[PDB]
Amino acid sequence: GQSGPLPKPSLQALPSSLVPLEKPVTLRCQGPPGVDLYRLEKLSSSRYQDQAVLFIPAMKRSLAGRYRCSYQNGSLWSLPSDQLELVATGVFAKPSLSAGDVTLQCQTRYGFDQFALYKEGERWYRASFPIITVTAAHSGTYRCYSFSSRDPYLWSAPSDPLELVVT
Amino acid sequence: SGPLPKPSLQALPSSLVPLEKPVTLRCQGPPGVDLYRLEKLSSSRYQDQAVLFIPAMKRSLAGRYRCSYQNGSLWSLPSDQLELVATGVFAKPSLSAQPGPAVSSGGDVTLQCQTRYGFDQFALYKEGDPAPYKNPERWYRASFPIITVTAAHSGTYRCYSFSSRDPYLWSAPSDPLELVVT
Ligand SMILES: [Cl-]
Repeated sequence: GQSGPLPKPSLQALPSSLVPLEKPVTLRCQGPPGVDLYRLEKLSSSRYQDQAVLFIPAMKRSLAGRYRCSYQNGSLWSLPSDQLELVATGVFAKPSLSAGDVTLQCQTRYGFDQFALYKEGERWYRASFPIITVTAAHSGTYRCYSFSSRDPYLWSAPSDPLELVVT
Repeated sequence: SGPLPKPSLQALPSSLVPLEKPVTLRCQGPPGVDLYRLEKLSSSRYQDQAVLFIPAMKRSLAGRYRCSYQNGSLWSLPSDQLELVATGVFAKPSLSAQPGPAVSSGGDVTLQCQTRYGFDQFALYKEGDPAPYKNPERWYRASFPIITVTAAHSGTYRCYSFSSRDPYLWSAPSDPLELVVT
């Protein structure tokens, strides 16, 4: 009577969601045992496939974007998986990264309004301002990406690494 | 009558010029001198004017420069040699922090400027931020890739590698390293 939508499957990208152009990425939709049909779809085109796995040998700009997948067991469809945001990097010239609590500034030229900073393994910092301030000054290697909120999935090449070292 | 005081010889914005970038040399002695003479030691060739403009820095333009001025018929001592350096001539080295002794070390910090060209000269430096802070640049030169900075100041560091055979042709600057002394 109240048999609602089956539990959402998982949708991940291997080895990662941040995919530089021409590099490989595998999108895998995973549901519990008993799936009769899988369906992976790219939200921008409303074009889906019946296979759980979408392999992209060489990442292209047109393959960047939002993806969701669902599955059917019996005559029941599941909830959609969380949206996988497939990002393409190297779409633009890399920005520059420069300097208890430290503040770094990601400087770009294209006039983008978005930035992403991350400490290699991990920690991400997304901001709509070229000046980010890491709270816990944790020694490590940093890099940032710059992009436009108009195409939030097409990212520049990573900046040269800035090695943070606290004594 | 004896010789006149030596003039200054300065490059701007810097004596370290990345290839393709501009640099202007300026000779400057007391007010009112008659003639200026600016030379490059490699060709011993000169020009009788105080300013030399280089729209785009070239490898062959790197090297030592010197200048003197003539007032009346008297010459001045020669200016100090200006070492015009071309950076970005080689692949940038990689700068990393090295392990320090577990016991006290007096602020000492050891950095490694690693390249593979087989170079034998390294120039390490802490960038100097502008005002309202005005922090001076601090240069460190070594004949080997591993350099210990005594009582190191917090700051952004970068290094260059080069050969003693062509001391004025430096590599491109390494990626930055932000040292936070504690
Ligand atoms: Cl999209």
